[PDB]
Amino acid sequence: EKMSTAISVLLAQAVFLLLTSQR
Amino acid sequence: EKMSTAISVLLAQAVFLLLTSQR
Amino acid sequence: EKMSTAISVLLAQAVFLLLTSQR
Amino acid sequence: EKMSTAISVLLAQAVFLLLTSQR
Amino acid sequence: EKMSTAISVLLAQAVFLLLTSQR
Repeated sequence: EKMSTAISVLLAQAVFLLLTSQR
Repeated sequence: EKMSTAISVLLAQAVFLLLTSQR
Repeated sequence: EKMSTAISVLLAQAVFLLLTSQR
Repeated sequence: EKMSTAISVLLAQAVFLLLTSQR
Repeated sequence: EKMSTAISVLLAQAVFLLLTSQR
């Protein structure tokens, strides 16, 4: 579950930069 | 699972402020 | 897992209204 | 877990049509 | 869980191309 929460976190920042460009 | 649902919740609000700027 | 799928569902509609405003 | 991955898939397409309108 | 993280990854890229068009 450790590497599983680390992989989901990566995609998390991927969505962050998303709102950054659209915002 | 407690801290796991608390970490996902944080990102949840992160997406909320997202629709706020785009909306 | 029941309340866990009910909490994720709530955020689900939260994203729905999101595409509604942006769409 | 079967119906759990089928419920998440539904929301998946819900987000797809989202990028479709915004794109 | 292996095929489960591979199915979620697919949708991941699905959201990526999303910010690409909107950005």
